[PDB]
Amino acid sequence: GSSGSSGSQPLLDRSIPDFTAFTTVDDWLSAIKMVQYRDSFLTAGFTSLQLVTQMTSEDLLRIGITLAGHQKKILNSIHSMRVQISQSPTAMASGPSSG
Repeated sequence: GSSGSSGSQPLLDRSIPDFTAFTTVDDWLSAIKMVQYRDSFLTAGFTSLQLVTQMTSEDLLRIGITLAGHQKKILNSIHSMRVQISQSPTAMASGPSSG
């Protein structure tokens, strides 16, 4: 038939959510519509976002999350999380002996 016409390309997200408005996995996931994986992280051992901030796409496939379309959202959040919360700056630096 003659339906399904779009006169515009897929733009990006200009509006950014509040990364500094979380506290727990159940809450965080619920803020990204990914609450469905609230048990995947819980049982996996990741009860605090502080532990998820140091995770990766691999960890998602380890707990069960194997949806490329879903991981795109999680990682997109985790990356911004570690940056905002959890102060984990560079470690391996400076001279071999200083103090």
